Amino acid sequence: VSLVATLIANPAKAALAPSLGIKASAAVNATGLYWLADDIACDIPLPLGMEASEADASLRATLDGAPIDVVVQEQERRRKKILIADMDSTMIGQECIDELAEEAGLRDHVAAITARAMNGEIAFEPALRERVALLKGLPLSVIDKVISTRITLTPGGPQLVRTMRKHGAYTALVSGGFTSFTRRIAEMIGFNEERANRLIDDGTRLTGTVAEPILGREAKVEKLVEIAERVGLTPEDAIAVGDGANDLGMIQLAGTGVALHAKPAVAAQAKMRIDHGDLTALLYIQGYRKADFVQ
Ligand SMILES: [Cl-]
Ligand SMILES: [Cl-]
Ligand SMILES: [Mg+2]
Repeated sequence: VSLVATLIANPAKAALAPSLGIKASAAVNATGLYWLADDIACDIPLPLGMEASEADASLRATLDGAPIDVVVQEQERRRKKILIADMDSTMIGQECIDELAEEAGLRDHVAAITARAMNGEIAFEPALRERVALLKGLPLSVIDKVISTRITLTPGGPQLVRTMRKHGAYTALVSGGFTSFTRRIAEMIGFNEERANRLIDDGTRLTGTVAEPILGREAKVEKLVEIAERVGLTPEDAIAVGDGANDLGMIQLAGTGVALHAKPAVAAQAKMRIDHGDLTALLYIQGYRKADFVQ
Protein backbone atom coordinates (compact mmCIF):
# COMPACT_ATOMS: atom_id res chain seq x y z
CA VAL A 1 0.00 0.00 0.00
CA SER A 2 3.24 2.02 -0.20
CA LEU A 3 3.33 4.62 -2.97
CA VAL A 4 6.38 6.32 -4.44
CA ALA A 5 6.50 9.36 -6.68
CA THR A 6 9.28 9.83 -9.21
CA LEU A 7 10.26 13.18 -10.71
CA ILE A 8 12.04 13.01 -14.02
CA ALA A 9 13.78 15.57 -16.22
CA ASN A 10 15.34 15.28 -19.63
CA PRO A 11 19.13 14.83 -19.22
CA ALA A 12 19.55 17.48 -21.95
CA LYS A 13 17.48 19.98 -19.93
CA ALA A 14 18.24 18.61 -16.48
CA ALA A 15 16.30 20.96 -14.23
CA LEU A 16 15.59 18.75 -11.21
CA ALA A 17 17.95 20.70 -8.97
CA PRO A 18 18.58 19.52 -5.40
CA SER A 19 16.50 22.37 -3.91
CA LEU A 20 13.61 21.65 -6.28
CA GLY A 21 13.56 18.02 -5.13
CA ILE A 22 13.53 18.98 -1.46
CA LYS A 23 10.67 21.41 -2.08
CA ALA A 24 8.80 18.72 -4.02
CA SER A 25 9.20 16.18 -1.23
CA ALA A 26 8.18 18.79 1.34
CA ALA A 27 5.05 19.48 -0.74
CA VAL A 28 3.85 15.93 0.03
CA ASN A 29 5.21 15.51 3.60
CA ALA A 30 7.47 12.78 2.29
CA THR A 31 9.17 10.18 4.45
CA GLY A 32 12.40 10.66 2.48
CA LEU A 33 13.95 11.56 -0.88
CA TYR A 34 16.31 9.39 -2.95
CA TRP A 35 18.23 10.53 -6.01
CA LEU A 36 18.34 8.09 -8.92
CA ALA A 37 20.28 10.58 -11.02
CA ASP A 38 21.69 14.00 -10.15
CA ASP A 39 19.61 16.86 -11.60
CA ILE A 40 17.51 14.27 -13.46
CA ALA A 41 15.41 11.93 -11.34
CA CYS A 42 14.52 11.33 -7.74
CA ASP A 43 12.19 9.03 -5.80
CA ILE A 44 9.81 10.37 -3.17
CA PRO A 45 8.12 7.79 -0.90
CA LEU A 46 4.68 9.13 -0.18
CA PRO A 47 3.41 9.04 3.41
CA LEU A 48 1.23 6.00 4.03
CA GLY A 49 -2.37 7.10 3.64
CA MET A 50 -1.84 9.69 0.91
CA GLU A 51 -3.86 8.85 -2.18
CA ALA A 52 -2.04 8.78 -5.51
CA SER A 53 -4.40 11.56 -6.63
CA GLU A 54 -3.28 14.07 -3.96
CA ALA A 55 0.39 13.73 -4.78
CA ASP A 56 1.06 14.34 -8.48
CA ALA A 57 -1.53 17.09 -8.18
CA SER A 58 0.46 18.39 -5.21
CA LEU A 59 3.74 17.73 -7.03
CA ARG A 60 2.70 19.19 -10.39
CA ALA A 61 1.70 22.41 -8.62
CA THR A 62 5.09 22.76 -6.89
CA LEU A 63 6.88 22.10 -10.19
CA ASP A 64 4.45 24.07 -12.35
CA GLY A 65 6.41 25.46 -15.24
CA ALA A 66 9.40 23.25 -14.91
CA PRO A 67 10.10 20.53 -17.55
CA ILE A 68 9.86 17.74 -14.98
CA ASP A 69 7.57 14.73 -15.30
CA VAL A 70 5.67 13.27 -12.37
CA VAL A 71 4.63 9.63 -11.95
CA VAL A 72 3.19 7.89 -8.89
CA GLN A 73 3.03 4.13 -8.47
CA GLU A 74 3.29 1.41 -5.87
CA GLN A 75 6.93 0.79 -5.00
CA GLU A 76 6.49 -2.98 -5.08
CA ARG A 77 6.82 -4.50 -8.56
CA ARG A 78 7.87 -1.27 -10.28
CA ARG A 79 10.82 -3.03 -11.91
CA LYS A 80 9.35 -4.97 -14.86
CA LYS A 81 10.78 -7.95 -16.74
CA ILE A 82 9.12 -7.23 -20.11
CA LEU A 83 9.53 -4.13 -22.25
CA ILE A 84 7.24 -3.70 -25.25
CA ALA A 85 7.90 -0.46 -27.13
CA ASP A 86 6.45 1.14 -30.23
CA MET A 87 9.01 2.24 -32.85
CA ASP A 88 7.75 5.26 -34.82
CA SER A 89 8.20 8.50 -32.84
CA THR A 90 9.03 6.43 -29.75
CA MET A 91 12.37 4.64 -30.23
CA ILE A 92 13.11 6.55 -33.42
CA GLY A 93 12.52 10.22 -34.02
CA GLN A 94 10.61 9.70 -37.27
CA GLU A 95 7.52 8.07 -38.75
CA CYS A 96 8.91 5.49 -41.18
CA ILE A 97 5.84 5.82 -43.43
CA ASP A 98 6.23 9.60 -43.69
CA GLU A 99 9.90 9.16 -44.56
CA LEU A 100 9.05 6.68 -47.31
CA ALA A 101 6.35 9.09 -48.49
CA GLU A 102 9.04 11.71 -49.12
CA GLU A 103 10.68 9.40 -51.67
CA ALA A 104 7.31 9.55 -53.48
CA GLY A 105 7.14 13.34 -53.20
CA LEU A 106 4.13 13.04 -50.88
CA ARG A 107 5.54 13.69 -47.41
CA ASP A 108 3.07 16.37 -46.30
CA HIS A 109 0.05 14.54 -47.70
CA VAL A 110 0.97 11.29 -45.98
CA ALA A 111 2.18 12.96 -42.79
CA ALA A 112 -1.17 14.68 -42.28
CA ILE A 113 -2.89 11.28 -42.46
CA THR A 114 -0.32 9.84 -40.05
CA ALA A 115 -1.01 12.60 -37.52
CA ARG A 116 -4.78 11.95 -37.50
CA ALA A 117 -4.23 8.19 -37.29
CA MET A 118 -1.86 8.69 -34.39
CA ASN A 119 -4.29 11.06 -32.66
CA GLY A 120 -7.13 8.53 -33.08
CA GLU A 121 -9.25 10.54 -35.49
CA ILE A 122 -9.14 7.75 -38.11
CA ALA A 123 -8.79 4.00 -37.72
CA PHE A 124 -5.28 2.66 -38.11
CA GLU A 125 -5.76 -0.02 -40.78
CA PRO A 126 -7.55 2.07 -43.46
CA ALA A 127 -5.12 4.94 -42.77
CA LEU A 128 -2.16 2.60 -43.29
CA ARG A 129 -3.64 1.13 -46.49
CA GLU A 130 -4.29 4.61 -47.91
CA ARG A 131 -0.77 5.82 -47.11
CA VAL A 132 1.02 2.67 -48.30
CA ALA A 133 -0.93 2.71 -51.58
CA LEU A 134 0.82 5.99 -52.37
CA LEU A 135 4.15 4.17 -52.09
CA LYS A 136 3.30 1.94 -55.06
CA GLY A 137 6.25 1.64 -57.43
CA LEU A 138 9.02 2.90 -55.16
CA PRO A 139 12.11 0.68 -55.55
CA LEU A 140 13.17 -1.58 -52.70
CA SER A 141 16.44 0.39 -52.87
CA VAL A 142 14.96 3.39 -51.04
CA ILE A 143 14.35 1.58 -47.74
CA ASP A 144 18.03 1.36 -46.76
CA LYS A 145 18.40 4.84 -48.22
CA VAL A 146 15.80 6.12 -45.76
CA ILE A 147 17.10 4.12 -42.79
CA SER A 148 20.73 5.11 -43.28
CA THR A 149 20.15 8.79 -43.95
CA ARG A 150 16.98 9.90 -42.15
CA ILE A 151 16.21 7.58 -39.20
CA THR A 152 17.69 8.50 -35.80
CA LEU A 153 17.43 6.75 -32.43
CA THR A 154 15.56 8.51 -29.66
CA PRO A 155 17.90 9.56 -26.82
CA GLY A 156 18.01 7.07 -23.99
CA GLY A 157 16.76 4.15 -26.11
CA PRO A 158 19.82 1.89 -26.22
CA GLN A 159 20.47 2.60 -22.55
CA LEU A 160 16.90 1.71 -21.60
CA VAL A 161 16.88 -1.54 -23.57
CA ARG A 162 20.44 -2.59 -22.63
CA THR A 163 19.94 -1.75 -18.95
CA MET A 164 16.66 -3.68 -18.82
CA ARG A 165 18.33 -6.68 -20.50
CA LYS A 166 21.36 -6.42 -18.17
CA HIS A 167 18.74 -7.01 -15.47
CA GLY A 168 17.20 -9.96 -17.28
CA ALA A 169 14.16 -8.38 -18.89
CA TYR A 170 12.78 -9.47 -22.23
CA THR A 171 12.47 -6.56 -24.68
CA ALA A 172 10.34 -6.31 -27.84
CA LEU A 173 9.94 -3.61 -30.51
CA VAL A 174 6.36 -3.79 -31.83
CA SER A 175 5.24 -1.44 -34.55
CA GLY A 176 2.42 -0.64 -36.93
CA GLY A 177 5.30 0.22 -39.27
CA PHE A 178 7.41 -2.08 -41.36
CA THR A 179 9.61 -5.07 -40.65
CA SER A 180 12.24 -3.72 -43.04
CA PHE A 181 12.69 -0.89 -40.52
CA THR A 182 12.11 -2.66 -37.20
CA ARG A 183 14.62 -5.37 -38.08
CA ARG A 184 17.49 -2.88 -38.40
CA ILE A 185 16.28 -0.55 -35.63
CA ALA A 186 15.79 -3.38 -33.15
CA GLU A 187 19.35 -4.56 -33.83
CA MET A 188 20.78 -1.04 -33.57
CA ILE A 189 19.12 -0.57 -30.19
CA GLY A 190 19.45 -4.13 -28.86
CA PHE A 191 15.87 -5.49 -28.61
CA ASN A 192 15.36 -9.22 -28.19
CA GLU A 193 12.69 -9.26 -30.87
CA GLU A 194 10.62 -7.11 -33.21
CA ARG A 195 7.18 -7.53 -34.79
CA ALA A 196 5.78 -5.18 -37.45
CA ASN A 197 3.68 -5.04 -40.59
CA ARG A 198 5.16 -6.00 -43.94
CA LEU A 199 5.33 -4.15 -47.23
CA ILE A 200 4.54 -6.27 -50.29
CA ASP A 201 6.92 -6.03 -53.26
CA ASP A 202 7.05 -7.60 -56.71
CA GLY A 203 10.76 -8.36 -56.33
CA THR A 204 11.93 -4.92 -57.36
CA ARG A 205 9.39 -2.31 -56.28
CA LEU A 206 6.69 -1.85 -53.67
CA THR A 207 3.27 -3.09 -54.72
CA GLY A 208 1.64 -0.40 -52.61
CA THR A 209 0.00 -2.91 -50.28
CA VAL A 210 0.67 -4.39 -46.87
CA ALA A 211 0.75 -8.06 -45.90
CA GLU A 212 -2.55 -9.00 -44.46
CA PRO A 213 -3.82 -9.13 -41.82
CA ILE A 214 -2.72 -5.64 -40.76
CA LEU A 215 -1.29 -5.40 -37.25
CA GLY A 216 -2.94 -2.55 -35.35
CA ARG A 217 -3.99 -1.75 -31.80
CA GLU A 218 -5.21 -5.23 -30.90
CA ALA A 219 -2.13 -6.87 -32.46
CA LYS A 220 0.02 -4.99 -29.92
CA VAL A 221 -2.22 -6.15 -27.07
CA GLU A 222 -1.94 -9.70 -28.38
CA LYS A 223 1.86 -9.58 -28.76
CA LEU A 224 2.16 -8.41 -25.15
CA VAL A 225 -0.11 -11.26 -24.04
CA GLU A 226 1.95 -13.67 -26.17
CA ILE A 227 5.28 -12.45 -24.80
CA ALA A 228 4.17 -12.70 -21.19
CA GLU A 229 2.86 -16.25 -21.49
CA ARG A 230 5.99 -17.42 -23.32
CA VAL A 231 8.33 -15.99 -20.65
CA GLY A 232 6.00 -17.28 -17.98
CA LEU A 233 4.82 -13.94 -16.61
CA THR A 234 1.70 -11.77 -16.94
CA PRO A 235 1.24 -8.38 -18.68
CA GLU A 236 1.37 -6.86 -15.18
CA ASP A 237 5.11 -7.71 -15.37
CA ALA A 238 5.57 -5.50 -18.43
CA ILE A 239 6.21 -1.83 -19.06
CA ALA A 240 4.72 -0.66 -22.39
CA VAL A 241 5.55 2.64 -24.13
CA GLY A 242 4.18 4.45 -27.14
CA ASP A 243 2.96 7.78 -28.47
CA GLY A 244 -0.06 6.87 -30.59
CA ALA A 245 -3.67 5.83 -30.28
CA ASN A 246 -2.84 2.34 -31.51
CA ASP A 247 -0.47 1.99 -28.50
CA LEU A 248 -3.18 2.61 -25.91
CA GLY A 249 -4.28 -1.04 -25.83
CA MET A 250 -0.86 -2.31 -24.78
CA ILE A 251 -0.27 0.78 -22.60
CA GLN A 252 -3.49 0.09 -20.72
CA LEU A 253 -2.90 -3.66 -20.35
CA ALA A 254 0.72 -3.55 -19.16
CA GLY A 255 1.41 -3.16 -15.47
CA THR A 256 3.15 0.12 -16.26
CA GLY A 257 1.96 1.91 -19.38
CA VAL A 258 3.68 5.10 -20.51
CA ALA A 259 2.46 7.64 -23.04
CA LEU A 260 5.76 9.14 -24.20
CA HIS A 261 5.61 12.61 -25.81
CA ALA A 262 2.03 11.90 -26.87
CA LYS A 263 -0.52 14.47 -28.05
CA PRO A 264 -3.05 15.41 -25.33
CA ALA A 265 -5.82 13.18 -26.70
CA VAL A 266 -3.57 10.12 -26.44
CA ALA A 267 -1.87 11.28 -23.24
CA ALA A 268 -5.35 11.83 -21.77
CA GLN A 269 -6.03 8.08 -21.94
CA ALA A 270 -2.79 6.87 -20.34
CA LYS A 271 -2.36 6.65 -16.59
CA MET A 272 1.33 7.58 -16.86
CA ARG A 273 2.83 10.21 -19.15
CA ILE A 274 6.36 11.37 -19.87
CA ASP A 275 6.34 14.74 -21.64
CA HIS A 276 9.87 15.97 -20.83
CA GLY A 277 12.25 13.07 -20.14
CA ASP A 278 13.82 10.91 -22.80
CA LEU A 279 13.70 7.11 -22.81
CA THR A 280 15.90 6.86 -19.69
CA ALA A 281 12.76 8.11 -17.96
CA LEU A 282 11.45 4.54 -18.14
CA LEU A 283 14.55 3.39 -16.24
CA TYR A 284 13.86 5.93 -13.49
CA ILE A 285 10.19 4.91 -13.57
CA GLN A 286 11.38 1.41 -12.68
CA GLY A 287 13.60 2.51 -9.78
CA TYR A 288 16.97 2.23 -11.51
CA ARG A 289 19.81 4.53 -10.51
CA LYS A 290 22.29 5.89 -13.02
CA ALA A 291 24.85 3.59 -11.36
CA ASP A 292 22.83 0.58 -12.56
CA PHE A 293 22.83 1.78 -16.19
CA VAL A 294 24.75 0.16 -19.03
CA GLN A 295 27.12 2.97 -20.06
CL1 LIG B 1 8.65 -4.35 -44.72
CL1 LIG C 1 -3.05 -0.74 -15.65
MG1 LIG D 1 4.46 5.59 -32.59
